[PDB]
Amino acid sequence: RPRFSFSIAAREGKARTGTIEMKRGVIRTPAFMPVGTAATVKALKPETVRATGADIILGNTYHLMLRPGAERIAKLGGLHSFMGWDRPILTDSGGFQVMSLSSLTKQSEEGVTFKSHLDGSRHMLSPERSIEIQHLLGSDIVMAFDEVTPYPATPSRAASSMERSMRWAKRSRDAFDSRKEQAENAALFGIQQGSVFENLRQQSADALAEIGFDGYAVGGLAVGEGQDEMFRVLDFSVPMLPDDKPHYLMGVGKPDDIVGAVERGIDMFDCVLPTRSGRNGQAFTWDGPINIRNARFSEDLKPLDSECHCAVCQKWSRAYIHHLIRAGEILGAMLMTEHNIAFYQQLMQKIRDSISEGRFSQFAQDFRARYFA
Amino acid sequence: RPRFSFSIAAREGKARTGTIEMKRGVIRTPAFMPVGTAATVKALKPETVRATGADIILGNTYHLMLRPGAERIAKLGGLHSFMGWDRPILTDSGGFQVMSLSSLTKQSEEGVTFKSHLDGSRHMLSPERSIEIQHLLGSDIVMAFDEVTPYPATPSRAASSMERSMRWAKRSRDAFDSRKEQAENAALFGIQQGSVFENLRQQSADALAEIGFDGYAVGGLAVGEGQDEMFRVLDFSVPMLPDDKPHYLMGVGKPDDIVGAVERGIDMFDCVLPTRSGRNGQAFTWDGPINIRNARFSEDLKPLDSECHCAVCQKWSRAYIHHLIRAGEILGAMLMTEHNIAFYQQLMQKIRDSISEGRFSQFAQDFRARYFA
Ligand SMILES: [Zn+2]
Ligand SMILES: [Zn+2]
Repeated sequence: RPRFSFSIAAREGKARTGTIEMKRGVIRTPAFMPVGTAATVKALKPETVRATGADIILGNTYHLMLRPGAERIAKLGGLHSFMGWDRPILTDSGGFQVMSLSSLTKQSEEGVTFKSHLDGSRHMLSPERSIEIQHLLGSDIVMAFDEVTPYPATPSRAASSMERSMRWAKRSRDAFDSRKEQAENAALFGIQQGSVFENLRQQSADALAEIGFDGYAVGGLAVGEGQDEMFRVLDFSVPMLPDDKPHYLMGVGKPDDIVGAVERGIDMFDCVLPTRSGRNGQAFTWDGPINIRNARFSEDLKPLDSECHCAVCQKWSRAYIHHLIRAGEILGAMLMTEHNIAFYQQLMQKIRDSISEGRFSQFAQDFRARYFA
Repeated sequence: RPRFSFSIAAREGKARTGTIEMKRGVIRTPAFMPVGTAATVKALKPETVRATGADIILGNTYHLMLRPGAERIAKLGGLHSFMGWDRPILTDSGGFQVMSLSSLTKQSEEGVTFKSHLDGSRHMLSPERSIEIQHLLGSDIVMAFDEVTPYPATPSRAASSMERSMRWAKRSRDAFDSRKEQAENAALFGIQQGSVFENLRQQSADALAEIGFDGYAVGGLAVGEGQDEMFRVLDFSVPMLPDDKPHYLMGVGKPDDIVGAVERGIDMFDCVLPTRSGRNGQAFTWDGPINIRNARFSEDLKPLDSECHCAVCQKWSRAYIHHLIRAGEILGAMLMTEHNIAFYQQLMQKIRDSISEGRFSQFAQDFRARYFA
């Protein structure tokens, strides 16, 4: 396999299906990437992650740099060896979680300094250091380091942050290219910014295309804007990106968000399963989500979902999983996570097949009618 | 297979190796039984429990009767179906955990009433109700309901509790026998009491043998007495039990306790892996236990144990597991538990093979020399 090759096999409207070939494996698109935080996809062995259908996982740079540490992971042979996942890994830049999780942040044109939320130790990220950390981890797809644009953002502030992000995209490009081993074996994605503003999204797309990346993320969404607005921004934003490279919608999302985003030209997705306020009991089904903690499931012998081919739905009942989650048992988290990630992969497979067969628009309609019945 | 058949294939001193055949499967002895609390062996799918080598698991009646409930489990098809373990299950009587975990206990000749530690709901156990609950769960090996003798115990109090336990053993026997489905498909074990007193242990053995059981547990140990005293009590207590039935040492124990107990005629074991005060990081190795949380393991690329054939030792390093446990990750608990239970099964296999080959005494010496080096 080559370092990086994206091929589009079939199209329907703005939707595409195809493959990304990389040294560590082939990624089928549209793709969902399970999120590994601190070098683990929560409650799953890597072989189980693979069994669900995942071709690639995401690793969180911010968490990894804090624990166990990037240099340590490099000394130990890299993230793949460390956690036992031998297929592609995309690493984020760490910037988002610095803003959301850390304290005492000091931002500048050079980067950001911050205090760890674990022990208040002082750390730093910059375009150069982020790229270096992702190299030390042995990442296959490296994300350019950008500046977080909060939602909502004024036009001036959105513009300033986008402009800084584009300067940082060039710095990221140069850092990546100057490191021979990384340039020859990994890929680099740029991130479009500009908040909800069409003119800024266009300037950002133009800047990224001029620099040139292996793929293009739509950044700055999934931060509270709501689906209608997100879809509105995608409507104009995705066509601005180079057609012949993958389009990655960072942090998205719910099944219906994924379907609509694919309808708008997105090829790659990631998100973390909810846990707060009993949401860890949320199971996806083709008839919409259910919360397995609900008392109505206490004697329900049916599987989580009636069609799902996952091992959890083959072997255990709603009643059992209800009990485990209510009891706070680790096996509850294991089974819920395996089923939910398997559900997402089955959704992606149905999306890929429907685009390949020129019936994706019909699939989207059928999906929504049932999911929201 | 028959309802119950214990066959001794080989002996060395007081040690025995053989098989218990039951309807749901064959149990190799000496046997270690992983403990399932609330219908799960912590952090392991049943297929993983089986993969480690376990032939039988233990279920905790006290926990099951509180959550999800015995009647509910029966309605749902029994414990085996509920949790997805199709091999034999031994259930305890629930009595021990009533005393250790519940509150507002009221004890009498009839049984015990108590308040749940989960919600303060009021519950009851008696010889009859304990046997009934174990039936509702669909237990393969049913434990007679006895009265807990605390350590230390005065001779008078030890005698009184032992005498009550023997009356309750007869009540348990009769309850079990009066239920046709249970009598024909399950087995019933009696529990010897008498604390550290030889005369009481003898009276208890005689009473149990007169009633007649499928197996005999040595109760009242692993409650703070220390290994020397436990071994001293086993020295005189085990020979009092019928030779031709299994001997079950409840709640034991550490690897070295198991070896010494087999040397003294014990065939079956169970215990729960420690978790308190960082003990969840305790991994067994042939060179003694280690605590994986220790900083010295942070860059150690070796497996938990150098000889262990378990999947964890095949695939991940000490450094990785150190990180997971320090980070509080669920996968840490998964991997540690799988390795530790696999280690116990490998110990049992080495015990069985050495007895079969008439070299168990040598094995015990070699084991201790290395484990305590
Ligand atoms: Zn099905
Ligand atoms: Zn080995």
